[PDB]
Amino acid sequence: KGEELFTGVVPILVELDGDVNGHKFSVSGEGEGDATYGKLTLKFICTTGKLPVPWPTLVTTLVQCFSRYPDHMKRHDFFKSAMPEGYVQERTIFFKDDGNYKTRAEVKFEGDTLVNRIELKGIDFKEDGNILGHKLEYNYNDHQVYIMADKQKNGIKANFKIRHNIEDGGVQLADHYQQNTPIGDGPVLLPDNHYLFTTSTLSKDPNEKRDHMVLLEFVTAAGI
Repeated sequence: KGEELFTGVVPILVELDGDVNGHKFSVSGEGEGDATYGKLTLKFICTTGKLPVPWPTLVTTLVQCFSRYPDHMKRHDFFKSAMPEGYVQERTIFFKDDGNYKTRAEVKFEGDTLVNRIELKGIDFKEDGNILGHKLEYNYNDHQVYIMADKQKNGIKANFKIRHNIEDGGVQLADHYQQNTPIGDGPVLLPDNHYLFTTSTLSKDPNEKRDHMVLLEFVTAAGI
């Protein structure tokens, strides 16, 4: 079982390769997750200079396998059971009245490290819109993720809207669509529908001079 891979604290690596309106960038993240409580702690750095988009627009993109599934559901855990070969995660994120991100990631074990490796392409952005103009507040409004099995692709899908507060007033919608499929060929748990509930806290490291995001996340799964 891939589920056994998550009994203790697990090192996490994130690597993101981005391109938004031709503005190219890289982000690296490091930390650890504990699926027993469903806690993640990570620090992310824009390794290429100034991040050309707001940090909060990347949070969703930057490991639902760390969600705390209570043991009446350890049979509905697609994400952990795909491990260690892992799973592909694909999204299109539509920023209302602005551009969209398309993301492809592979989440898998490498040695003892859970690695989330992402390619992101963003197109059609307004150069002085909320995103490329950096007009979004540095905070987070989490949303549940209603996960639905998809027996046609041996995978899962979900659609949800994320709310980004705009510094000058009002809210910038980020409309998420998501599909995941296993990377291996072994059988995988297709879960019955359920929720993932998330609480994100974004902060800064006072000693960190580079552009960065400290992120602390708590995540649990629930049925009905």
